[PDB]
Amino acid sequence: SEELLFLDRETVRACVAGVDPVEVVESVLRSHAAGRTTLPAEGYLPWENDQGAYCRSIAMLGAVDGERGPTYGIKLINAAVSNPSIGLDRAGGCGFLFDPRTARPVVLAEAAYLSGLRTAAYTMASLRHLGPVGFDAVSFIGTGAQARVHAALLARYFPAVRDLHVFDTERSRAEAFTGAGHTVHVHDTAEAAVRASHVLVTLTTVDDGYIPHDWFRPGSFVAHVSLDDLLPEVFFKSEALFVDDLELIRENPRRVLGALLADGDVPVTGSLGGVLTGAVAPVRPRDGVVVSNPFGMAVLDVGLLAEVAAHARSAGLGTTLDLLGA
Amino acid sequence: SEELLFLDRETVRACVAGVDPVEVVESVLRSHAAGRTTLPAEGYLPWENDQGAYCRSIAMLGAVDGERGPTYGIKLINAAVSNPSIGLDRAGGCGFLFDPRTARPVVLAEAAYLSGLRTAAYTMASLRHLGPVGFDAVSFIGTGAQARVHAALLARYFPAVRDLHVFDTERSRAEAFTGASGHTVHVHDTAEAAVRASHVLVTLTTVDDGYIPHDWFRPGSFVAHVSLDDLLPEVFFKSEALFVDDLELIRENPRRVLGALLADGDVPVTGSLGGVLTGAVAPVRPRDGVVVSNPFGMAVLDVGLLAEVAAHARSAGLGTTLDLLGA
Repeated sequence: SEELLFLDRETVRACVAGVDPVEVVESVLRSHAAGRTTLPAEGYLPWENDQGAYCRSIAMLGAVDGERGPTYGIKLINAAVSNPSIGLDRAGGCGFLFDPRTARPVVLAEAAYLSGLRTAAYTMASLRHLGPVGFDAVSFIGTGAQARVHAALLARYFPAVRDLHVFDTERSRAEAFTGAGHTVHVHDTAEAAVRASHVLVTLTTVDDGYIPHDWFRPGSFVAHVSLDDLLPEVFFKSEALFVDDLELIRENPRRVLGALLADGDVPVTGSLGGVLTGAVAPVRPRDGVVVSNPFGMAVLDVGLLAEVAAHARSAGLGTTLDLLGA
Repeated sequence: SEELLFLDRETVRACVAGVDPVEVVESVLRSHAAGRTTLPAEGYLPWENDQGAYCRSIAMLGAVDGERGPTYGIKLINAAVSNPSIGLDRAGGCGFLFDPRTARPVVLAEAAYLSGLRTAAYTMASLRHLGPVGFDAVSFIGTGAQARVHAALLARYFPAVRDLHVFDTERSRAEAFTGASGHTVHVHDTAEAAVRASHVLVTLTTVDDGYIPHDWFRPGSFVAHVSLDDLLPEVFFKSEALFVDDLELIRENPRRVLGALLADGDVPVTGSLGGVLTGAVAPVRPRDGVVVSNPFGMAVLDVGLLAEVAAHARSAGLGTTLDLLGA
């Protein structure tokens, strides 16, 4: 026989709600730091649709020799630039886990929501160890799907946050944003959103940098999720600068931190993994700005999918697909 | 709304009943030869399981622009060497087609049967153009799922074939192998014996090390090197002709012997089966020596076949609609 445990978005939502995603992200980061993770070259299929718009499929294999047992799986994210144009999210797709023994794909989950959750879980982990102790306000630039799952995880992990300061270049999308015990303040400008708190999360899809060092309050933190918002001086003037994987950042020099690494020495303090294993000391904001610049790692999604599946099995959630059907 | 056409194996078997898999493969090879495909590098995740068996996942993407317009998809095929020893098929997994405009996955299929079918269909294409004319015997080394589907396609495309000369390291498996109704199976006790018994060989093993020398082949012999590691180097160098699917796929995967020899220097590659079909290179049937066919296995064939399967499923109103969002 041949069976798949199948998890739609709402079921993955329900399973993430029932497990501790930040603890899962910290455990895989600890596994990664000890070289007990694998991220092989991704599958990349680019094409142009009949709209003259860029489309791609990215097939990201990953393995974790982690703090439970070996986990093996794949994240498949497909995107078209012209999707927002016709009322769809840019990205969609699927994730699998593989049986360690037989290699069979035994778990199929909708993956786009889980991808946004992975990033927000990494943000919360970063803030736990590297943010101010007791911040009560968060600022967001870009108020899409990624802002909502960040707002959801703030209510779980940082309930002292009662106030969200938001800017989006698309004003209507900022006005519709409600967050998750959060009061949403909509700002005319990006600068005013940044100045209104000690904690920034950039969630934009821009190519052109625009955030100077001078917008940050002393004792500030930025989770640079969108990777191209901060101007070069922010990295050079940072009180501290933490990454997820410096080799992934170095390999992607179109992004500002990768570009700066190509040009010479940059004051990188270390990785969040190094902080978790005790191999680098944490640095919290005091005088300047602490920068977290995570590139994102598909091993975190495989880790999260394995915790999500185990909760689905023990909660009786999802549906079994017969792959054969005799 | 994230709908997804789901095709279980039986639904795939049903939809395939009415397709000519050789014709689909030939079409996609002609498309590939004219640069009207995209064949990215394969995703590869190897590991060892509890019982020290080599496991792998392979994620292979492809696009084909032809027959029914631009097609985009992926084959995820996973294998453990352990699986036979606990009564499981070696290989299992799934295929997706992507919507050409949104890139969203819109078809999910069981893929292990379709994968064997694609392989068999390529072999039949290769034999039609590069084999002896009116061979009536084929030899198989390895009598698994692949041998069964190869025998099914021999019966449809080469009905003059009445003798299958088979070896398997597990003789129980060879004893069990019947082929199709119009086949007589002769079990041999060594690979050599099965090779010497005909002029057409298909290697379907999971070996990592070469063991088949040039001296085993009769003059005017053919070999579909499907398992890709059975033939020793001297077979490649002494070959009357050597045909590939895609030289750059082979060159980029030197964990298989032909891949290794091309990094070592000059190997006498005649051309591609695509080149034969388009006229870019002359077919060479066996006369004096052994003709070798060494296809690595291109995802564009799988995307090609799955697109035809989906088209048939749609028409007959088959398969199941999956909600990837839910309530």
